[PDB]
Amino acid sequence: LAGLSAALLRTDSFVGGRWLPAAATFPVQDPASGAALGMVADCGVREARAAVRAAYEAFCRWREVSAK
Amino acid sequence: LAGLSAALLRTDSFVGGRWLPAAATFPVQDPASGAALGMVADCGVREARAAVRAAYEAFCRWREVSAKERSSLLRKWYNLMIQNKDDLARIITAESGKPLKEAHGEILYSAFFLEWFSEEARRVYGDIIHTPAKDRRALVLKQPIGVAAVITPWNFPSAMITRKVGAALAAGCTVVVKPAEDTPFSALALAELASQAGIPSGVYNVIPCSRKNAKEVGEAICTDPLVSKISFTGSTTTGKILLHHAANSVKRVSMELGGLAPFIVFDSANVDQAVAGAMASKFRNTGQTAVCSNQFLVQRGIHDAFVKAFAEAMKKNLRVGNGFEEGTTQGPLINEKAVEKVEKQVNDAVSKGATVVTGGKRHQLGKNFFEPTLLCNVTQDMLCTHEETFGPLAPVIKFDTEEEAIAIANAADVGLAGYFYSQDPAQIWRVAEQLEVGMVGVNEGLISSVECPFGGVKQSGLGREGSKYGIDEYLELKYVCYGGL
Amino acid sequence: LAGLSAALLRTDSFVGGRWLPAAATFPVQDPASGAALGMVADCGVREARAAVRAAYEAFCRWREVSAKERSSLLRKWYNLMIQNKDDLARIITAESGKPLKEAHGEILYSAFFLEWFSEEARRVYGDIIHTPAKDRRALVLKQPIGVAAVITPWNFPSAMITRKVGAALAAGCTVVVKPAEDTPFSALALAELASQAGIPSGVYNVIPCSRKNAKEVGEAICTDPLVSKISFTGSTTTGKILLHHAANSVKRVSMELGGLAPFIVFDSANVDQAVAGAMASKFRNTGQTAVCSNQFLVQRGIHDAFVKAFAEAMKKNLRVGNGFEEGTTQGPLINEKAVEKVEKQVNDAVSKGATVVTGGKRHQLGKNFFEPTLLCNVTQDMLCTHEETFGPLAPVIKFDTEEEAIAIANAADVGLAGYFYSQDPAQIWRVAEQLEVGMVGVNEGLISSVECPFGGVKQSGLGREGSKYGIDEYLELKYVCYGGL
Amino acid sequence: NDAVSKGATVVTGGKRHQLGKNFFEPTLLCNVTQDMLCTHEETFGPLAPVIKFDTEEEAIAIANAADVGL
Repeated sequence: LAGLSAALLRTDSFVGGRWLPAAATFPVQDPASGAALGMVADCGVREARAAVRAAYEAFCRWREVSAK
Repeated sequence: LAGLSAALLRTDSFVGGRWLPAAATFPVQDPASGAALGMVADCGVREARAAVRAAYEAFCRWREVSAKERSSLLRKWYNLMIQNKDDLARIITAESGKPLKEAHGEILYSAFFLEWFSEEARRVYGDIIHTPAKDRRALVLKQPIGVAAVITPWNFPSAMITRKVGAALAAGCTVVVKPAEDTPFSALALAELASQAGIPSGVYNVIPCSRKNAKEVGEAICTDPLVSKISFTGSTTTGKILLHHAANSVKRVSMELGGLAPFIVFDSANVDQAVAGAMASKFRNTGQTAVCSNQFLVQRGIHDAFVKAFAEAMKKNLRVGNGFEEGTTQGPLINEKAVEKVEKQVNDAVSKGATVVTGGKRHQLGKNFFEPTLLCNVTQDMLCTHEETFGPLAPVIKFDTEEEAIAIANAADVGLAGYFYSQDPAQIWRVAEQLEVGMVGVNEGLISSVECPFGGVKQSGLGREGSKYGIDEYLELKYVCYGGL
Repeated sequence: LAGLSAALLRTDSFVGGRWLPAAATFPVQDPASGAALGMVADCGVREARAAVRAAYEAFCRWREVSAKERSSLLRKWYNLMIQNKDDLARIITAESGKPLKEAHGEILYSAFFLEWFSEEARRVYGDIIHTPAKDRRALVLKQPIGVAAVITPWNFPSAMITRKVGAALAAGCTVVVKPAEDTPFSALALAELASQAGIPSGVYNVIPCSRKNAKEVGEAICTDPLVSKISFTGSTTTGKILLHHAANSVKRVSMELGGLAPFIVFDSANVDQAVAGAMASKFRNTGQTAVCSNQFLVQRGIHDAFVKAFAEAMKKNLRVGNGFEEGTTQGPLINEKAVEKVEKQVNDAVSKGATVVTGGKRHQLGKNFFEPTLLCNVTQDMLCTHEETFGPLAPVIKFDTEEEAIAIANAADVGLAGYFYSQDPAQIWRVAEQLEVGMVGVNEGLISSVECPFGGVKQSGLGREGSKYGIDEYLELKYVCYGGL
Repeated sequence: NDAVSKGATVVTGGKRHQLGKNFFEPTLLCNVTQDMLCTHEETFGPLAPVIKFDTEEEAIAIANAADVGL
């Protein structure tokens, strides 16, 4: 169940290199035991448009990075 | 980022002297780095009606407290602000994005309003009037209105609250503050300090809420029959909606609405001074303020010399970047919608005649940063629908005569702040008096002051804040005809 | 009836210095005898927009006239009113129906407002404020708002106009008056005198109109972008409609809305004096005024002695009849709808517990006359929907304690005038300060005075008229930061 | 209020309590009448309306009034 590297188990969205929580959250449960696994950010259109802009700006620089 | 007195950074609403969380919350992020700052309570109509009742009950007791006592508490609150100025400033930079130095400037200004009204509390004077009749004496008392709904913008997350609440409490009223969702923290930091100062429970209430609940809560507190006064600073569109809400119960209202501020430079002006003045009046808070000179009317003679010296000052002093980092002079724009409006204005102007003199695209840091822009050859007709578009943008419109400049400046049915530079004694009076604006700066680009009356004329607002007139917005006159003599 | 200076009795609207008839007209009749008084112009939206433009253009010149000059004209106008007081009084009695003696009292009061503001014109002072910065000086100027839409009721067809227009002109503003359709004449008589005085064309405009056009014209002038201020006195229902019209363009507003006035008689009161005070405060203008004490809260101890002495005073001094005839003390009710509301109130109260002490039916002269009524054993709940029912009716509600009387009086979310009689020095202050009203009479039933501030709190109004605060409703503050020093 | 303004006589505490918030003063009104309980069949609070009666048959008739019975 636990014992995991706390950094691997995450509940916030990951946008622009940062962990951003959302106004809402949704529960996640172990489909076998029904146990609560955690409260994950429930992104909305706003968080999505912002994640897109973040990706678009990263693209203009990432496309320039050498393939190697 | 952190290191703050945990008590200053708050996430719950502050009602009835207690920190109450809400059923929902909304995220707050650093406009520069995009970092998560915290999850703030998202109050709804229920929490608002409850905050109002809390304020109304506190009012029936607070109105009874001696003015010397209310004055004392207003001062302790001021001292607490000064004691925590560094942390209070960091919170402003964190949520508004403005550079630390500017945030420190706001925290002082904000603290000065509490100090100032503290002094006004003991000076509410009634009058004794003489009337013909010998069988009576006329007395005029001044009493507090009651509960006031205070709605503030994000530009000055602290000073905008403090200048209204200071007056309200000094007058003997209580308040329910609904802070901007982009910057709720500064409003709650104040709340913490208000409980440390000993402000009685229910006298100062804060109900943060996001866009969703903004509509509902706004109408809830501007409609509630226990609320007798409304103080709002923001857009004209919201202002008119609140004015309708108020209309239904004849509530006293005072508000400041975002307008266009003309900055006229006449031939007889000291160039460097005009430029220095233009620099401060346009880039303070990255051009994001209602009193930020949007259009520059410059006279033919001195035009060129000015436009050149202005641009040279922009390159030399404006350093775009993160507000917490040393040397930053321009912070980010509050959000994406904002950047889009600046772009809109710049393009609309260039494609219509304007000539970009320096930086007219997004800044190379991306996100919400925009390059300080200066376009010349701009024309009047290029400002339509951008009367509420704030950003580090400076359109220069050339003019020939004074009559022309005044005519152009008084154009809009707007009228908040206005600036002009000149060395002609006579001209200074003519313009200062003819400029249909609420505030006029003469050979100065920064006119802030807690002892002077801030506000606007025509559609820019109602009433005034600060100065010796500020407390008036919260009092009611009672004529007492003492007869039977 | 006639014999008046033909120039004083007018039927056309007065716009731009000229008498202009309208496409339509409406009849005006003597509320007592039903006689035809004249056919008055019925202005429509077109005539109103034109009257506004006329006022706006006059404003751009009038604002420039020296205060000593505007003051002089305001005084000549006053002298003209006094010179014609007898005829001006007859016109009031002719259209309002109030007794001549009362009409003479109004004409003086009305003339006194012009006299008073005449004196205020030269006393609009700006300030010089001290600020930390040594490179600047703070000046605060006061300037007129612009064009003001003035809407008046029929109760005081002259004084209600004069107290608003006096202030407006003294401040340097121009006005467009829309008088009540029941009493338009007094407003035009003033106009004639304003042209005799030499008031510049367009400074004072009158646009009479009937019920039909009332809605349209009302919204036309409270909406017009050339109008910057609205002054209204009347019903709460209309007031809220105008408040919405104003909301759309953020217009400055001041208004007085018909409320219930409590008249508390305490045990320590001088009976005769209380009665004398109750007589004047309830039957002046046959109980048809917003400041007319509707409910009488009388304390157990002195109750009976009071109710009896009151009734005995009503029989001895109230003589119903035609206002022009010697000895008349009670005139007619403005119209049928009015009589029906009084009947409504009387019946609703008797059939619910009340006990009619004297005259509770229509008067034997018929038409719009009603018998002076005095019901005792009345209870709070019997005043619902009659908060705007004016007539020679006096419901007496008994009470035990002071806390009770104050609680009952402050009941409504209303608050215009309030009266009470007592001989206890301490009690006089407690009540006078706790009575949530705009004006309080202490051991006096008549508190009119042009040098004192008239108005109300909560839903009874906004702003004040008369006194040294009256002119403030028409000025705008301008903070001038004189820097570069 | 509905009761006092309709005949009832407040014998003790009939306003909100001086602590404010949700506290109410224990109230006892006498001279109350049957018709003053309409729509308040589900109004709970420290309130006690006293209705006088003459005979037993009367009391039972009044009590069994409502189509209620807990």
